[PDB]
Amino acid sequence: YTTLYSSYPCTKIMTSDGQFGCSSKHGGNSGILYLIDDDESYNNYFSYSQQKDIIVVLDTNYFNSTSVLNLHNKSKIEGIIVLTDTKKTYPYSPDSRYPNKIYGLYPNSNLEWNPNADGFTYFSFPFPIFAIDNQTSVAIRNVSKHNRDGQYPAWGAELDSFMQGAINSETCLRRGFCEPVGGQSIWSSFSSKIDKEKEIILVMLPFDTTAFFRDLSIGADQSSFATVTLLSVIKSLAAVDRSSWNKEVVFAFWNAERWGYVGSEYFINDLLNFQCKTYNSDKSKCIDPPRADLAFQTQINFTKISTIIELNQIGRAQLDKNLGKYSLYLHTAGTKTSSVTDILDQVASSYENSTITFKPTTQTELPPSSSMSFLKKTNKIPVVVITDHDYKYSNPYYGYEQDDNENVLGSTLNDIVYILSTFIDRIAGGNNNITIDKNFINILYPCFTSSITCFNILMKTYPLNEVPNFYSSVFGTSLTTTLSPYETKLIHRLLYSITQYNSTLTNCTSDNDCPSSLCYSGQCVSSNTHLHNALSLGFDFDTSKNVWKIVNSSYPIFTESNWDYTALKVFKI
Ligand SMILES: *[C@@H]1O[C@H](CO)[C@@H](O[C@@H]2O[C@H](CO)[C@@H](O[C@@H]3O[C@H](CO)[C@@H](O)[C@H](O)[C@@H]3O)[C@H](O)[C@H]2NC(C)=O)[C@H](O)[C@H]1NC(C)=O
Ligand SMILES: *[C@@H]1O[C@H](CO)[C@@H](O[C@@H]2O[C@H](CO)[C@@H](O)[C@H](O)[C@H]2NC(C)=O)[C@H](O)[C@H]1NC(C)=O
Ligand SMILES: *[C@@H]1O[C@H](CO)[C@@H](O)[C@H](O)[C@H]1NC(C)=O
Ligand SMILES: *[C@@H]1O[C@H](CO)[C@@H](O)[C@H](O)[C@H]1NC(C)=O
Ligand SMILES: *[C@@H]1O[C@H](CO)[C@@H](O)[C@H](O)[C@H]1NC(C)=O
Ligand SMILES: [Ca+2]
Repeated sequence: YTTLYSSYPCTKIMTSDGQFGCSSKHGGNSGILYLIDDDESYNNYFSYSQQKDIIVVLDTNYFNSTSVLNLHNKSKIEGIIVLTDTKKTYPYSPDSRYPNKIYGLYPNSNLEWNPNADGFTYFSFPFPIFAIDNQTSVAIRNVSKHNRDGQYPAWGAELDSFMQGAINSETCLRRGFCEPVGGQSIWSSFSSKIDKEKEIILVMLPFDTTAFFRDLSIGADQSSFATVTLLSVIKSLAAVDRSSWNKEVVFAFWNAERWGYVGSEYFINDLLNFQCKTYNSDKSKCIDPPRADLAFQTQINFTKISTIIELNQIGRAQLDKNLGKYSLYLHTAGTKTSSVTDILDQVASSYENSTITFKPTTQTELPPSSSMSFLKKTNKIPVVVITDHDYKYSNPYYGYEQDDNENVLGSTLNDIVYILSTFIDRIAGGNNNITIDKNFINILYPCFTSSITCFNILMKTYPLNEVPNFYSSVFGTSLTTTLSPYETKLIHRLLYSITQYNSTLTNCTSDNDCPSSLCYSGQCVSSNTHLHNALSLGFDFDTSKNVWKIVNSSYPIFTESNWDYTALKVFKI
C-alpha cells in the first residue's frame, strides 16, 4: 500500500549439494515491524509476543551470522529488512575464509586469505531478506521505532521475493526454475589483428563482484577499483605511440570469476580445445558449437602468451611509515619473474612524487586469482599477481555492500594508473612518456564505485539501478541466448571504443548496419575487442529437452533461481 522501490533482495542460489540465500513464501511475507538497533532491543526480541508475524528491522551493526541466527522466537520471524542509513562500525565479510579454494591451485590449502569472514552469505534462509536505500532506511527506522510504544494502529511490511528454484541445481535445472551463474568476459588489443608471430603480454583482472545483497555489489577493492584502473591504463595507452612495441598486449576482463573462475577457465579451454564443426556464412561465427565471435581462434595462440599480469585488489595499498609510501604486493609464479618485477620496482621509483612502492609476499601459495586458471596449464611463463596484501586481505569488507568508495584509496589511483601504464609500455618494448588521462579517471572512478551514470552516450538503455553492481548474474537460457547486465555491456562498449582503430560516418542506427564493426551514434567503429562466454564447464545444453544439464559436478555448479518480481510494501496494521 506504499511500495518502496529502491529495495535490494537476498536471492536464492542453488549448488550441487544444496542452496543458499533467501526466498519469500509463495504470496510473500508480512508482519509487524520490530527494530533491533541496540543490545536492549536485541535482547527484548526473545520475550516479545505481541504478535505472531514479525518483520525484523536491523541496524546493520546487528546484521551478521551470529546475531541473526540467534533470533529464536516463539513468534516466527517472517522477514528481515536491513537498514543502510548507517554503516557497520567494524570489519565484516559474509563471504568465505578462502574464496574459491577448491577451484584454484590449492584445493587442500590451510591458509585463510579472508580470515575475518563469517560466511553468512552461504546460509539457506526460509524467509526473505531485503536491504533498502539510505532515504528509505531513514523512514523505516523511524516507523519501526515508533512501534515500540505498543499500541496497535502500528506499522508493518510485506516482502515479496518468491524464488522458483529450490533444493539443488539438478532439481531446479530439470524444472527450468534456475539458470547457470555466468556471463560474458571481454578482451581487447590495440592491434587491428594480432601478429601471430609476436609474443603476447596478457594483462587481466576479474571484474565481477559478490555481496549478500547482489544489487549492491560495488566491490570497490574486490574488483572495481582495479577495473577502473585497467580501463584508465588502456585509455592512457591509447594516446601513446605504440609503434615501438615488439610484443602484443591483450587486456582481459574476466566475468563470473567469483564463482569458480569460469570466465578464465572457459576462455583457456577454447584456446586449447575449440573446434568448430559448422561455421556461419563468412565464418565469423560458429553455429556448432555456438560461438558468437571466432576472433579468439583466429588470433590468439595460447602458447604465445609469454607474460601474465593480474590486478587483484589494489585499492587499499598499505601505508609504510618508513618510506612514506603505500605498498602493493607482488605474488609471483611461473618462471623468470624477477625480470618482470624488477621493471615494476623501477617504474615505481622513477619519479619523486610516487606514493606507491612494491613489496614481495611472504606467502608460498598464490592468493585466489584468475592466474590460477593459466597455471593449471603452464608453468613456463612469468605470472605476477598484484594485490594490496601480503597474506590476510587488506579489504575489510570482502564480498559485502560496504566495499564501496569509502573502502578504497582514491588518492592512489593516479599513481597506480601511471605506474602500470608505464610498466606495460616498457615490457611491451616501448619507451614512451606516459600522460595519464585524468579527465577519464575522474569520470570513471565515481562511475564504478558510487553511481554508474557515466558514458551513457555509448549505451542504448539507462540503468535501472544506479548503484554500480558487478555480480555476474546468469549466463542465459541457452548457449544461443546469452544475457548480460548493464555493467557488462558498458564495460564492453567503453573498452571497444577506447581501443578503436577506425571510425566512419555511416548514419548507422544499429550494430547490424556495420560490417565487422559496431554502431556508435551514426559511426561504424572498428576495434579488436570481443565478448567471450564465461560459464562452468560442468554444464551442457540439451536442445532435446531444451534444458541445462549437469554433465560434470567437479566443475563449479552454481545456478541462480528464476523469479517473477520483487517488492517491498509498508502499511499500517
Ligand atoms: C555481529 O554482530 C553483533 C551485534 O552487534 C556483535 O556483537 C556485539 O559486539 C559488540 C562489541 O563486541 C558488543 O558491544 C560491547 O558491549 C560491551 C558490554 O555491553 C561494551 O563494554 C562495549 O563497549 C561494547 O559496547 C555488543 O554487546 C555485542 N552484542 C551482542 C548482542 O552480542 C558481534 O560482535 C558481531 N560479530 C561479528 C563476527 O561481527
Ligand atoms: C603457437 O605458438 C607456438 C609457440 O611459438 C608454436 O609452437 C611452436 O612452433 C615454433 C616453431 O614454429 C617453435 O618455436 C616452438 O618450439 C613450437 N612449440 C610447440 C610446438 O609448442 C606454434 O606454431 C603455434 N601454434 C600454431 C597453431 O601455429
Ligand atoms: C546517508 O546519507 C546521509 C545524508 O546524506 C549521510 O549523512 C550518511 O552518511 C549516509 N549514510 C551512509 C551509511 O551512507
Ligand atoms: C610533486 O608534488 C609537489 C606537492 O604537490 C608539487 O608541488 C610538485 O610540483 C611535484 N613535483 C614534481 C617534481 O612533480
Ligand atoms: C570432470 O572434470 C574434471 C575437472 O576438474 C576433469 O578432470 C575430469 O576429466 C572430468 N571427468 C569427467 C566426468 O569426464
Ligand atoms: Ca556489425
